Amino acid sequence: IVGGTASVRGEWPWQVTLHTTSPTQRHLCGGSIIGNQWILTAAHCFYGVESPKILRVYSGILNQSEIKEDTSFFGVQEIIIHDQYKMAESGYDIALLKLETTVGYGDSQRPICLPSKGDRNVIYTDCWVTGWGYRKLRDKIQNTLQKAKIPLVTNEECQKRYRGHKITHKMICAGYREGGKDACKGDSGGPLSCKHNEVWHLVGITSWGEGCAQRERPGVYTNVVEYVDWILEKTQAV
Ligand SMILES: COC(=O)Nc1ccc2c(c1)NC(=O)CCCC[C@H](NC(=O)/C=C/c1cc(Cl)ccc1-n1cnnn1)c1nc-2c[nH]1
Repeated sequence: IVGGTASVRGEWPWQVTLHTTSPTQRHLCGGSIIGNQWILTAAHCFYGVESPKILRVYSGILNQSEIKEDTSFFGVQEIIIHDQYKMAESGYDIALLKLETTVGYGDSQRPICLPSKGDRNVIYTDCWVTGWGYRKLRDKIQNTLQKAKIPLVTNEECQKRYRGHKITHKMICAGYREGGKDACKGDSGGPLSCKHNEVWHLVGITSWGEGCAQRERPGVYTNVVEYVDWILEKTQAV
């Protein structure tokens, strides 16, 4: 996260750190708890991930230093990538992790509500991007979870900012015209959380941008409201 500040413990209890174990253990991506055995994240996080056996989901983490060999995690039973996914820049950048065991909800770990299909028209004015990602292009994963408040950008304005790309309504953009605050390397897969009527909603999934926090280059997020039926298809299968 660029231009962000340290989160407080329990502030974003749906935020997870997804680690890979191959060749050595390290943070791979962010993710969000959306159900008691479900993590919503970005499809591009699994580039070159041949098996769910190398994945570890850690919830209730503020500091990466809380994670050692003796730290409990959730194993991943299954990786579900959207069928239409090709690359982050073309959209459908969404995946679900079915966990091997159930998350016990509490003040340190609980789900974030999915946006309502009826609320596709609501204007979100209190949106925050969170993660342990870089503070600038050439940096390192941060110990403490960071947060940055960022305004949503219309599809029309985002399309003007990305000449040569096709910014669809299945993407949602966020950033200041002047730049300064954004997601960066290591934040992808994490949430873009917006508070509306005292309830937090998972509005976006950190996906891509041209550089980090650049002037007139908003961050591009998967527009979660457009995938609510796909999520229910995969999580509520009979
Ligand atoms: C010690 O552990 C370690 O260093 N781990 C570690 C470090 C870095 C990584 C990573 C793991 N994950 C990946 O490479 C897979 C995942 C690969 C893509 C991922 N993309 C982002 O996270 C976000 C991009 C992004 C999103 C928005 Cl909204 C705006 C600007 C963006 N950027 C443009 N340029 N940079 N960012 C990434 N992640 C990493 C490097 N790239």
